[PDB]
Amino acid sequence: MTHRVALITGGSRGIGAAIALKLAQDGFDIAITYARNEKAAQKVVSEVEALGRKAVAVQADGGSTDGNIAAITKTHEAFGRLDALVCNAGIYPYGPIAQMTVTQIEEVLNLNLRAAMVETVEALKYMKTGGRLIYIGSAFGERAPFPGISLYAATKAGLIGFTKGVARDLGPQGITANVVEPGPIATDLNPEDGAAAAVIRKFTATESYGKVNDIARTVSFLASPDASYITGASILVDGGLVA
Amino acid sequence: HMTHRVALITGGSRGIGAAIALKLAQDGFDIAITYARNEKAAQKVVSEVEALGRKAVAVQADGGSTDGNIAAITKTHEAFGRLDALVCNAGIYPYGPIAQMTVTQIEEVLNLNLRAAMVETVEALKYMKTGGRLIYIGSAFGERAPFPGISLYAATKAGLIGFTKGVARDLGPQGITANVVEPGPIATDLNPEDGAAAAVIRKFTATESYGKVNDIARTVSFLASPDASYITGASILVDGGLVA
Amino acid sequence: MTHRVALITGGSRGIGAAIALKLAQDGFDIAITYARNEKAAQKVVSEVEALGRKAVAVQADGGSTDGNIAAITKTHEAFGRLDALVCNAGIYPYGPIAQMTVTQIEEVLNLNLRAAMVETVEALKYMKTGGRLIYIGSAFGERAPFPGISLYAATKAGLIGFTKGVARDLGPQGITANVVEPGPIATDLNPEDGAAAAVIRKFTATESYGKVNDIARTVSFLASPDASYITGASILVDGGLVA
Amino acid sequence: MTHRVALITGGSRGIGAAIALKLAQDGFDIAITYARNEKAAQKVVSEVEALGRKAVAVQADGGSTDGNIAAITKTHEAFGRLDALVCNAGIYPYGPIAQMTVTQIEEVLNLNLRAAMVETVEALKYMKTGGRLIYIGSAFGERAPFPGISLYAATKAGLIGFTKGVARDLGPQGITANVVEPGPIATDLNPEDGAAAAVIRKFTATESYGKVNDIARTVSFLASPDASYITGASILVDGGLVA
Repeated sequence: MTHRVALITGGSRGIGAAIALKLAQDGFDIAITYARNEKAAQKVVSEVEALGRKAVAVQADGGSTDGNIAAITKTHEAFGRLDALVCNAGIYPYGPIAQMTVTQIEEVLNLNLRAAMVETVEALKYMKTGGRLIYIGSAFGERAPFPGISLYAATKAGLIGFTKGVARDLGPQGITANVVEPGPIATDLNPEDGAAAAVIRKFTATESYGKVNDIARTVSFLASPDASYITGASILVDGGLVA
Repeated sequence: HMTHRVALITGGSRGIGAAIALKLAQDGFDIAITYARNEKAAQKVVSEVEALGRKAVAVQADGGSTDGNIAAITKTHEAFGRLDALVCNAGIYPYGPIAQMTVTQIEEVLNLNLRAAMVETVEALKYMKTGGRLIYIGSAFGERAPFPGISLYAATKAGLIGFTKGVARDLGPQGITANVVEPGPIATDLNPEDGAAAAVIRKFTATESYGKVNDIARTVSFLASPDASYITGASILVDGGLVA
Repeated sequence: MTHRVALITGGSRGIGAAIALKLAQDGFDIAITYARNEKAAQKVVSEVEALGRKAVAVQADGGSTDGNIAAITKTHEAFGRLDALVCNAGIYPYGPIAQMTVTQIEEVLNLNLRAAMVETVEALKYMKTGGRLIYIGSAFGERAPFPGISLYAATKAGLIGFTKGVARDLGPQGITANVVEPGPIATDLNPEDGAAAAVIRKFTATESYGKVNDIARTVSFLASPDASYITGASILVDGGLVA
Repeated sequence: MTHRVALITGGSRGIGAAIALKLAQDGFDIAITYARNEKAAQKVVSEVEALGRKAVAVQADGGSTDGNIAAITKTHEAFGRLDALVCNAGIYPYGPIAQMTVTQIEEVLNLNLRAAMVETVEALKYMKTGGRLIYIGSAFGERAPFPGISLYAATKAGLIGFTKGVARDLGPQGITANVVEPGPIATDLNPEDGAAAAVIRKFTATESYGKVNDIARTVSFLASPDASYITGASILVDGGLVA
């Protein structure tokens, strides 16, 4: 228990993986959650270990409350402490509101909002003064500039409200709660080239997609002990999309 | 049959919902209201709408189940043959520090305060046409959480802001508007304006007062008007200055 | 002094004129300010008088503090009371920030923010419980979706902040302060035709410009004695532009 | 011209001074503006020089457009380049809106909003891709929780709008514009003492004043070359006041 411990949900690839590595460099031991691809998770585990930190991968369905609880539980069993929770796992449904099914609605709520709520409750059994709760929201929580993202925008705006309320509750306990709001970020699964990306890019002021490091450095900034006076905050990292 | 616009108000058997139902009826809407259990309160609202010259019906439905959300729309369309406004008013207010919340409270608030609006909206769009109105009852606490104990409620109510923005964007060219009304503390039977707890909440308002159900009903009426066609994606705080 | 009195700045044409007529129908006696164009002001005065209300036109440069003070002073001399102030006068500079001159900066601050502030202070020498302060902001105070409007967006966001602070101050005195935020509204001066308008329109969800009645109705809704619980609020009337 | 150059207005004391030292440590040569108090300014200069950087203090009235222009001009004359502008100078009027004079209104507008606008225009004559514009706003630009701060809230909300519009204009040029929003910060100029301070603390979720380093760290985070995808953003550093 000599190092701070960070749990990153969906930490096996993309933004999550980059956060895990950045926090490991900052001196956190690392737990990540993954739904299915054990090999991608073990790769992240190895890269964290190559930096001299301990890492563990926990299999968990972020869409289930049992999986939300088990992620915290297994992290605490592995390390004996919990210092930062980064709720990064999420999905992006896309389509006109009139075509959305009950299943899509339940899925996006369960993964993008309920998970964060349930994981936060469970984390607070273990977290102490100096703790950090960081939610990965979206710029689309503040602006929905094109059709097809009503469900996503709802869940991501929900995280802003949750963050404000939690920050208010935990202020005197010395735990902070903040939301990072990515714009379009290039990853394997979300490429920056092509006509669909061009449409999204046009709503950014920089006319570009960002990169995973743009988010990881902002999580690192918030997770620092020196960020003790930042709570309730939202940080847009979006190339000016919401401007 | 079908000569008047029809409004469905969820949770319309008492408090804000009931007042919205009466105000819309006076504006010329036939009324459907949902209720979970108190049939007598629902029938009282039905009678008061009828006394104003409109048709009214009360539909029993659990807003916390998706089947109830679908049925509310289905039964309203069966009774009246059209749907012109949906007012998603039903909701619950859990209270307590976040570390004391249970899984069940979390599911219940999400199910009623957010999922219901989403599923009801999808179903309403099977029937709604140009000139339609989607009006969600959010809260001032969706924008400001000035004291501890309201994390879950704030989350769901902020969620409705984001949903409203996205839906407004989707439906703009179809001539259906989507807007959110954000009440501060409103006095009702269940939420009285007197007592030490209310004195604390009241101090966060600029007017140092609770509002009344008419404050919210009027605002719904303003948004539901056909003349409100250029208002969409909007939030209207009716909160005595709480969020200032 | 039998009727409530509303002062509307810039009330001789466009949005201002439509507000003046709508409030006259609601039962307010009317004062309007005009910078130039006495004949347009006198037409508004006649239309208000045709409805049975008293009306006066006051010449005043909204960009000078002496004009800001005189507008209130002359209104109170003509009617003996003041019940609503609608700060509608303003300008819309357009262009890249690096090309803006000191003169354009001063002019927009003077007319779009300083005027509202000075007029509000003067109005509060006469206003009592039941009073109404209504500022005409802009949707661009909340979203600046294209280049060229940095100055305008600054002043119109400034009104939002002013509104919040004033609402807070005046709460216990029974005066409300609220901002109406128009999107693009078709008027004589802002036609609706042309490639520029086509670009703006595409940012709205309705893909249309609004009309003056959309704003007048909203002012009327706020100015009512039944709007006593609405204070600090912003109302977007923008066809979904800010969505 | 081997190092990046940062100009910090009001950089002789409090938040400004802390920002100047932090950016010096990040590797910026430093220009600071001061109105009066040359000895405080010369102290900051000496501390920057002790770190191995070049520093200069420029006397300038931030409330005069000539002073706004001269700050940039003298900075460019000393160093031959400009890489970051931090608009930190400002004032905090306090009192009920009805008691505010025309002189107070002009003053707050001139120092808190016009200065930033004019300095930004002049800076863009020299700044290039990789440039940083960072405005020091306030949490009170988003929330005015008590009476007496209308004017200040207006100017600070104005900066948010200005930041959004500027970010939108400069996005494709590779210059970012962002606003930091301090809550109550204990400073040499704004001590954590008295009944007014006691009232302000109670609105924060942490029930505390912050410290200058809380702001300086955040400016440093935004001024980095790795912050390129952050633009149009506001970062609350306010102990949860706006929650």
